[PDB]
Amino acid sequence: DLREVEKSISNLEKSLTSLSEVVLQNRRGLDLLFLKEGGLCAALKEECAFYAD
Amino acid sequence: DLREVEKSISNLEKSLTSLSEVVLQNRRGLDLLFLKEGGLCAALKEECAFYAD
Amino acid sequence: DLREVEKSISNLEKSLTSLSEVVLQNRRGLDLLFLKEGGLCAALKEECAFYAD
Ligand SMILES: [Cl-]
Repeated sequence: DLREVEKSISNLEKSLTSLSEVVLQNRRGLDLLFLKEGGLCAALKEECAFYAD
Repeated sequence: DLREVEKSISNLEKSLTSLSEVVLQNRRGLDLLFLKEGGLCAALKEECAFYAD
Repeated sequence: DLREVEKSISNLEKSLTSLSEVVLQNRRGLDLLFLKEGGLCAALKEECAFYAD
């Protein structure tokens, strides 16, 4: 029962790891589409958001 | 031990918050790339997906 | 108390589901922006990342 809660958290951690690989690959695609404009953040006029695990 | 499970859930919540900042900044980049076409959802011919915390 | 930890994990699972809908719609937008170049992965020269729930 406490083991079942721990297994759900491990599954959920593997899911977030998978999803973050999709997100960061999307970010690299946007960095390439915005190469001539100074990059994604410079074009939005925003501070860049980075992912911390 | 129950405290260790609670700490893992708090770490995991801080991670998802960080990742969602990257995702929403990517969405704003796509909204700008698709400005002339009526926006990302109008160009996909989809209902827009929004993030609910 | 164990029920409160389980409720937090269910809320967190609903959040990740919501966020993944935003991420995959962003991926479909990038697939369309990169249609002429062979697709997002072919343009990055990367193996494609996919999301596994
Ligand atoms: Cl994304």
